[PDB]
This record gives sequence, C-alpha cells and structure tokens, in this order.
Amino acid sequence: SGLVKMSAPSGAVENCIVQVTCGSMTLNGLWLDNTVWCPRHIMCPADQLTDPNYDALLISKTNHSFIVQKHIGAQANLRVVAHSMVGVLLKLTVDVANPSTPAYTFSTVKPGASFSVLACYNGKPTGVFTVNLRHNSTIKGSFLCGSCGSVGYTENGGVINFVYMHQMELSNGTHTGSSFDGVMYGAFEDKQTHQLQLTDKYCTINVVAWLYAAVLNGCKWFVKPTRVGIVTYNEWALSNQFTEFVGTQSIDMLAHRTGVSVEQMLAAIQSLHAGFQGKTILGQSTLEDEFTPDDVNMQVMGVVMQ
Amino acid sequence: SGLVKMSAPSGAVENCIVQVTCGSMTLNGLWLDNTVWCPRHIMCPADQLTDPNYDALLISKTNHSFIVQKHIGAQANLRVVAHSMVGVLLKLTVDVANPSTPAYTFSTVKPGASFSVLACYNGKPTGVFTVNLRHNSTIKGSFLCGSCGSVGYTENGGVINFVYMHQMELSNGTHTGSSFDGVMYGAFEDKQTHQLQLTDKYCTINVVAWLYAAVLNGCKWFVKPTRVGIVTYNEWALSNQFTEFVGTQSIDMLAHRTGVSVEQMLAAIQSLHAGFQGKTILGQSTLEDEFTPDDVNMQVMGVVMQ
Ligand SMILES: O=C(Nc1ccc(N(Cc2ccsc2)C(=O)Cn2nnc3ccccc32)cc1)c1ccccc1
Ligand SMILES: O=C(Nc1ccc(N(Cc2ccsc2)C(=O)Cn2nnc3ccccc32)cc1)c1ccccc1
Repeated sequence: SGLVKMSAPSGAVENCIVQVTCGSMTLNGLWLDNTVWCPRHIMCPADQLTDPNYDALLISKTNHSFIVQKHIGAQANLRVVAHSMVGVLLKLTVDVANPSTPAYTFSTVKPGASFSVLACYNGKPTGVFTVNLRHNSTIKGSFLCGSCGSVGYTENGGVINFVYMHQMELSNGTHTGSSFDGVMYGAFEDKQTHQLQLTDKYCTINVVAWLYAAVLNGCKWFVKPTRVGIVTYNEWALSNQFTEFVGTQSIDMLAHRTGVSVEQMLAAIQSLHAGFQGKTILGQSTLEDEFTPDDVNMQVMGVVMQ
Repeated sequence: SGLVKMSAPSGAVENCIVQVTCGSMTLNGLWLDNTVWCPRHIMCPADQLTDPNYDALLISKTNHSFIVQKHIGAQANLRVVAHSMVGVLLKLTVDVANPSTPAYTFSTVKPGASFSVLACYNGKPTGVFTVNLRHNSTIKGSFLCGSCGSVGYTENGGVINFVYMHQMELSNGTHTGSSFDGVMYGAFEDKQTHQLQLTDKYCTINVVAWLYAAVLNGCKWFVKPTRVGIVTYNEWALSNQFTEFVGTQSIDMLAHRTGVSVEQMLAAIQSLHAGFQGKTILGQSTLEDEFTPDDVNMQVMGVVMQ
C-alpha cells in the first residue's frame, strides 16, 4: 500500500540523451536512430529571443554550426549531415545511428494524462519526476533554460512512448513543450513574449481516482451517503474550474472494489472543494488531480479493508 | 523555476536488478560483481512468517535452493555458489560478475534524509520515486509484497550509493527495510507481527528548506517580521511533534539569498502549524518536510525575487 508520485524507470531514455550546441547556446537533444531532436530556439541569438525569424535562422546555419556530443555511456561526437525544422523542433540528421535506440513510438498526450520526465542539463540526465498535462496544456515541472530538450515519456511492454520535449517556462513553475511531431502543447509560441494562459482546471476523473486510492488505503472519512448526479456535478464543474466527468471502466472497477459509488465521490469533491475541515487525505489538505485511474490501479490491489 | 519531488535517474541501478526465488517465494535482488543481495525472509515458508527461525532456515537451504535470474537487458541464469546471512539480508555469491556493475558505495542514512527508490516486481524495475527517512526510521512509500528487495539509493559523482533494500510493510503506507550492512532501519524485526511505531515528527530543517524554496519561487505571504529564537522554537518543538532545529551552512545560504532569517521561518512554522488560513504554499495547505536543504539547493539557482 501507499500512494506516491511514480515515474517510469529512466534507463532506456538516458541512453539517448546528448548535448547540442549552436553558437553560444547549449541544451539537450534526443538521439534516436540517425536523428537528434532538440528545440529550434537553440538557433536563436540572445538578442532576437523576442522576435525570432526561425526560417532565416535555419538557413543562416550550416551543418557544422551544430555540435552534438554524447557525454554519458559510450562517449561520442556526432557529425550533423542535415538540419531541418519540424514545427518547433530542429531535426538534426547525424551520420551515426544510436545503437542503444529503444523500441519506441511517438504520441501526443491529452490534458489529464500523466507522463515521466527525464530532466537533463548540458546533455546529462539529472533527475526524474512525473507530471500531468494540465487542462490548459501546460505542465508543472522543475526546469532551467539549460534543461530545454528534457524528455517526457511513458513506457509499456518494453516500448518507450516519447510524448514531450521541454521548450519554455511560461511563468513561475509553469512549463510547456512540444510533442515530437513538433507541435507545441497548448496555445503557445516559442518566443520570449508574455503569453496568456487559458484558465487551468482540476481534472475531475483524476481526483476521483485519487479518492478511491485513499479509500483502499484506509482513508475514508470523506465518504458520506451524499450523492450528486453526474449532470448536476458537471453543471457545477463549469462554474468551479473542474473538468466535466465522464465515467470509465477503470473507475467503475474501483467503485466495485470499494463499494463507494461514483456519485458519492463526486459529492465528496464538492464538499472537499469547500474545505477539508482540518483533516487530510493521504497526507494532503488539497485535492490531488495528477494521478490517473491507471496510475492508481498500478499502486493498488489490496482488498478494501474497513 | 518550480519544485517537484525529484528522483535520481535509475539506469545504473536497473542493470543490477535480478529475480530471486526460494521455494515458492519470489522477490527482487541486487546484483553487484559476484554478489546478490535479498531479504532473508525469502527463506520463510508462508506458515512460519510469525516466528521464523532464520538460523535453522539457513541450514536447511542449499545453494541449489536459490534460483537467480536476470530478466531484463542481457538475460541470464545465475548459479549460486555460496549463501550467508548478513543481518536481515541474504548474501548470495554467484558464479558470474555483473558486467554492468556501477561504481558504488554503501551507507546508512539518518532520519530526515532523502533517497530514491527503484520499485521492482519479479525482478523487473517498475517505477521510480523519492522518500525521506521519517523520524521513527520508517518510510512513507508505495510497495506491494512482490516489491521486497526493491532498492533505495542516491548518486554521488558517478557513484551509486546504495542505502535501502525493501523488507516489509508495517501498516498502511508505512514501510521499512535495511541498509546493506543488513541492519533494519528503525526498531523493527523481520517477522509478521504487529510492531509498535515510535511517534513520527515533522523534520523542522526540511520544512525550513521548503519555505525557502517557496520564497525563491515567489511565494512569500507567510513571511512576517515576526521572529522566534532557535532555543525558544526548540522548546516549542518538543511539545508539538517537530524535530529540534540545528543550523547548517546550506540553510544559512538560503537565508542569505532570500534575505529571510531562520528565525522568521521558525515563526512562520509555528503559525502555519496552527493553520494555513485558506492559503497555499507551492500548491499545498500542509507543511512539506521531505525536501532536504540539499534537495532544494539543486532545484534553485534562479536569481532574486521580491
Ligand atoms: O538564453 C538563451 N536562449 C533562450 C532560449 C529560450 C528561452 N525561453 C523563452 C524562449 C523560447 C523560444 S525563444 C525564447 C525559455 O523559456 C527557456 N526556458 N525553458 N525552461 C526554463 C526554465 C527557467 C528559465 C528559462 C527556461 C530563453 C532563452 C541563449 C543563451 C546563449 C546564446 C543564445 C541564447
Ligand atoms: O507471502 C509470502 N511471504 C511474505 C514475506 C514477507 C511478508 N511481509 C511481512 C514479513 C517480513 C518478514 S517475515 C514476514 C511483508 O511486509 C511483505 N511486504 N513488504 N512490503 C509490502 C507491501 C504490501 C504487502 C506486503 C508487503 C509477508 C509475506 C510467501 C509467499 C509464498 C511462499 C512463501 C511466503
């Protein structure tokens, strides 16, 4: 038992991290087969950060402009033989395939989805943590400018699913990046201008999963006979910065295991949002919305007890 | 900017995880050079878990009693050629040295220290997370029964420092294990009996470090001119389940960078302990005490807030 933020083991991703340098700027890249991916803003000189013309920047560079180095493991300097833009990514073709390329896929995750982040600095892995794609398609991470190129991923049956490359800090502790098709998560441009974020929202179904985790972990004081219909909850959610609830099979099975109904949990959310009354749930006095039902499922399998 | 629970990258440790089976019990082991470590309760029949005779169990086992397999990466079946007891651990000697043994050390951490955990199941790494050794030398982690043998570690300069091997769950969300000298953390025996947990406390210096991280991230509402001397706080701490504050250079450094004195932070603690007044710090409405000063140092290095 217990519930903690858990990341996928990072070894397979660590073997793919490299350092990329262009002019005075350096950050991290991801080396898969004969390709190195990094943010295109590596090309931008410090004085043009507000107004980058990436098309001009691209063609002002030669292949030799980009120095690519592998520092950890089987150390190497990698010759760049082509460079092109893929949305807000630079795609550097190099003359050697990464022999440690894992089986992999690319995906774009949806708000409410969790993934692991390998934080990197100067081409070396430095930390691992998990985030959730926020309703406004930001993430709440921990980064420096030198951490750009850090990689978000999930893992399933030996296959690494690459979903995020770190691009920018939008505001304090608020970050965004692109999927590997080069599309930036959310309504955000890779430039150094104030950009307004859409309002964030609690991910209801994640909150519900977390409350079920709590109940399986013996924490149940918040469960009452009180029920709220999904239609009534969703109307309330629109006025209180929660997402609308749509049930899933995974939630249904958690309800089955605990004997606590979805309508009870939605009622608990409404009460708890008004206040925790000096009490805690799984160590917290705020609603937790970054565990998905799948994340919870992985960490439970106890019999409901009490 | 941003502050998240960060773990050390796990790849170096992943290469050392194996599966160990004895009779019908299987769990995880750590393979370094020609040695495999695992909890000694792998020898115990299900029906003797209340009062195992580990010395008699050891004698009844042969080297052939133990099946060790590497299931990930370079797969292997490892032949056991010796077995001996090391406190609450078994030390198996195998006939093949792990070719991927990292530079490593062993140490035993003190209450208030953080370390990373690679959760494993049937000899396969499954997840990474960070814990803090509690005041009663338990940890608040996330483990299932097949997770025994999972490994706790830190990184120090390309050296893996192994500090924990998971042994048991004491109560919901409460765990302990041993260092690799085979000494169990805390007052706990490796038998299936209810054991008394000494009362936990808030680690004051960690809470202080967390408050400093908040200020460095532009969260400052809790800072007042109010001060409380160290000697006075410590008197207060004894009656309110906080550890005594002893100053360190790391904390002094944070105080200097933020211009907020330790005494102001201890005052904030006394106040926040009474209640957060409907406000939040770094997203939370409870005092966070599992970030060490060094954990915080590594995630800060932005420049001046007001
Ligand atoms: O510093 C340099 N470049 C740079 C690049 C990107 C950013 N932006 C905004 C942006 C995106 C596209 S254009 C501008 C971030 O959000 C970088 N970033 N990303 N995560 C960060 C966390 C903390 C601080 C900064 C962080 C800022 C600066 C530099 C250094 C030497 C030579 C040339 C350039
Ligand atoms: O299940 C078996 N053994 C076993 C071993 C240890 C434990 N204990 C307690 C303990 C310690 C020393 S002796 C007894 C835990 O705390 C295991 N543990 N460790 N972390 C856990 C999290 C959730 C549930 C259980 C967890 C429980 C059972 C088994 C299965 C087949 C054949 C023989 C034995």
